[PDB]
Amino acid sequence: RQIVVGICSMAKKSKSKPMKEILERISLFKYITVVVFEEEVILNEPVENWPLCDCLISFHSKGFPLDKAVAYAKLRNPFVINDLNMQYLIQDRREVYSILQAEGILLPRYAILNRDPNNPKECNLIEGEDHVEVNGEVFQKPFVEKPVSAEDHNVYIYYPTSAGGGSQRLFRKIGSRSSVYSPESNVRKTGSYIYEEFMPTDGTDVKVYTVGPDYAHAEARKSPALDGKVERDSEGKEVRYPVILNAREKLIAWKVCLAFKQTVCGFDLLRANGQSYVCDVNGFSFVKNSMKYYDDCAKILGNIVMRELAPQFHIPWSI
Ligand SMILES: Nc1ncnc2c1ncn2[C@@H]1O[C@H](COP(=O)(O)OP(=O)(O)O)[C@@H](O)[C@H]1O
Ligand SMILES: [Mg+2]
Ligand SMILES: [Mg+2]
Ligand SMILES: [Mg+2]
Repeated sequence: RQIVVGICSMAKKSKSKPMKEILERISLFKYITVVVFEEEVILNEPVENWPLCDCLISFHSKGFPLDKAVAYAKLRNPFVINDLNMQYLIQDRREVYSILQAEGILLPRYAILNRDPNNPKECNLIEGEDHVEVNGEVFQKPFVEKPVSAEDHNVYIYYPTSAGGGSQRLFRKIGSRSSVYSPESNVRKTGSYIYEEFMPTDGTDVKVYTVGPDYAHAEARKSPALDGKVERDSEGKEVRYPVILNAREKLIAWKVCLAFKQTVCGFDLLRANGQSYVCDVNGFSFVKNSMKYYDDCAKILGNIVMRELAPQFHIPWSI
């Protein structure tokens, strides 16, 4: 009899190349069978009809019924790789930053502007031509403005008058672009936002991908905070740069993975001013186009499953 690992996510994710690469490798474990829950079943069937599993790998993305995944986990009590309730919090940048602070993790100085959509002028914002004051806290330009929804990627950077003013509007990468300059110098006046200090990097962001708290792959890409043209190679793949995490950063990854209870977890680091600042925690995310990562990730995940469950299945497993 096999230990069943259930994969529960939207089809765009469950059928993605990186997912398939990892699942084929997990299936190589003699005592593990992988079951990928059909999207039609996730959306349309009650949880009582979902397939059984002993270990559940499940994560929210656009369109995913997290309430149902939570109810399923409560019903069946599988070993859960990425905690489901924490995925409600990962959707809200305010909650993410609160957790990071509680863990003593360095992050940009920030302030939350909560705006009542019925009374949008009543919020705690004062605006000058070269700064904002949010709950009384001053942010001189350049500063960053992020929608409180972590699913909203319309992050704006505001340039100081000394640099010509205006703003950089970032967005989910569309073909050749990740951002565009706007002459608009004043901040958005509807919605709630986090305002934060701009951290000067060498022009790259470091992307970190954990598989448990003791494995983290990192790589760098050109910051969209720059001009916004995406760098691509011959095959049309976005250019990435090699990164090795230092001791401080390996600890950050350990903390993020455990604090958010996401075994598989992606987050962003800004290397600025001799330190490394977390600016974004995304939860479930795989590295793409690395055979070594696919090998390592599947081995780690299978080993986690076996360590946890081999005893109750009476399967021999050493340490
Ligand atoms: N405080 C900051 N200082 C400098 N750059 C930042 C800062 N915050 C975010 N950025 C830039 O904006 C990009 C997008 O912001 P991020 O918080 O990662 O939002 P998203 O969830 O949309 O990926 C980051 O990858 C980084 O290039
Ligand atoms: Mg197998
Ligand atoms: Mg990000
Ligand atoms: Mg994000």
